[PDB]
Amino acid sequence: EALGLIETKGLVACIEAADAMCAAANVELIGYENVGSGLVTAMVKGDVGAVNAAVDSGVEAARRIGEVVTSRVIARPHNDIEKIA
Amino acid sequence: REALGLIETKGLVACIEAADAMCAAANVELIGYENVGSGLVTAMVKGDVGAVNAAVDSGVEAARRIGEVVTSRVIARPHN
Amino acid sequence: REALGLIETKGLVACIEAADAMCAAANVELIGYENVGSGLVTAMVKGDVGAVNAAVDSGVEAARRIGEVVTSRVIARPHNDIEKIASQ
Amino acid sequence: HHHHHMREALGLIETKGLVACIEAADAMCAAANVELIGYENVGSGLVTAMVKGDVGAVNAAVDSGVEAARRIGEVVTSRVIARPHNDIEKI
Amino acid sequence: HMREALGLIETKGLVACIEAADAMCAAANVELIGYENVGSGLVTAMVKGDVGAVNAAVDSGVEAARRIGEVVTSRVIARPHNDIEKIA
Amino acid sequence: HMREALGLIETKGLVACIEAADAMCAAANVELIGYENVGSGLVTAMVKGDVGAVNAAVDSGVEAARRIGEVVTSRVIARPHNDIEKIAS
Repeated sequence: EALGLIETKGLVACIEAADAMCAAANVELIGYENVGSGLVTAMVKGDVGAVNAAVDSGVEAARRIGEVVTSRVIARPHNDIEKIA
Repeated sequence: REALGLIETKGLVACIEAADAMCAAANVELIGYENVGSGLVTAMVKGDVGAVNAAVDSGVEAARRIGEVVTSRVIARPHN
Repeated sequence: REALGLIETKGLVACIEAADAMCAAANVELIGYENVGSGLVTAMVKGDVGAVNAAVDSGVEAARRIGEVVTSRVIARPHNDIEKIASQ
Repeated sequence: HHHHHMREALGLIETKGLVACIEAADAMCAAANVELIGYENVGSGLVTAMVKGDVGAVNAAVDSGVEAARRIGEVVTSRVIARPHNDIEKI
Repeated sequence: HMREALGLIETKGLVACIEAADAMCAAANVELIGYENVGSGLVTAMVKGDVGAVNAAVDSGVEAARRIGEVVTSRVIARPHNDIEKIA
Repeated sequence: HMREALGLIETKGLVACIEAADAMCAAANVELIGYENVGSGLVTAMVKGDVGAVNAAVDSGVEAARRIGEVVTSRVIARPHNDIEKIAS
């Protein structure tokens, strides 16, 4: 199960990124994470082919609304790398 | 789920103004606010896509007079 | 229904001064404070529109001597729950 | 909608960073018979020390607290409110 | 003091930190303790294991995170003192 | 007044604060109270002990943290007043 991540400057661009990821491919929204400085990350789960398509589409949609700081697809993520606590 | 209206501002007072103007302009329901730090605050609204579009346009106009609107968006069919 | 008074400052001390001056200037009730990060603090008051306008004008005047007032606003007819800064 | 005055003065010191605020609070407590209410943080590194007590003691505490914090950090603002209204300290 | 080494990578942004933690885990036998966020976008990934494995994991994690975002600082503490990793 | 000195090192970033706390513990017989984070990357490491041990620990901790990151401020309070270290509540 690949992990898809999109980090934006501001929440509204992140909500748009998460919505566009869910509409583009069969991915599951894990949730959002905020680390301060306006940085918010949307995290998705699914097959590597679906995650790559979802992230590519999510970045394109978020760039029209706000600023995308970074994006990433981790094909084989290690245990608990998505659990930030 | 019905349409989702979002207005993000730099400062809380501009966000409260945006939420008040969104409610006064159309038949929308205020879901609440979301704050992500660094002064960023988002007002969220629910309703028919036509009402949400009118509410966000009027909320952005009112918040721009008071403070800085960072971004705004209407998502017609949110996946939630 | 009653009016909502808001004063946002950069720094807490200027906001506490604004809230104290609002309470001394008019028969308004201090709802509380809200902080959104980046030093942005908002003092919120409720009361009759005339009292709220006088309280905010005085709160802004007093806070400007101590620190920086970013923005101020009086909403005469605020909609329900617009002062509750939470997800719900 | 009727705020009353509280029986004791309130002193405030806002510094850029926590260590300068802890120094300010310690110097306020050592300079006069004041009670530390606590600390409040509003972001951007702005930390506030709040004390209560007689106006004379509060003034002496805030003046001394500002002097001590300025040696190890930056004091952004300070203020003494002699007859503070009830709930202005509840943040 | 303690037997297992501590590996730390601090980045500006969460995605670069997740990449650093993933690369650390893939490069050597290091267990991911977790993440720590102190505001201003600063996120830290923490690992533990043998000093040789931790040095290889941090070097690889920094290299991978630099391609994605900004690495603010990195460190391997060979003999960390007790409770140094517990942020209260 | 507390029966022991308070040592404080505030850094910009957690990693330089962890380094400062580790160097403080290695330099003298001090006890790490814990960390306090106030946002904007500001992290403070707090230590307890005799004033001589605390002064040595803070000087060493500042030197080690300056190699890794940015030290915003440092302080040793020889006779700290009650509850000045309690940031929460």
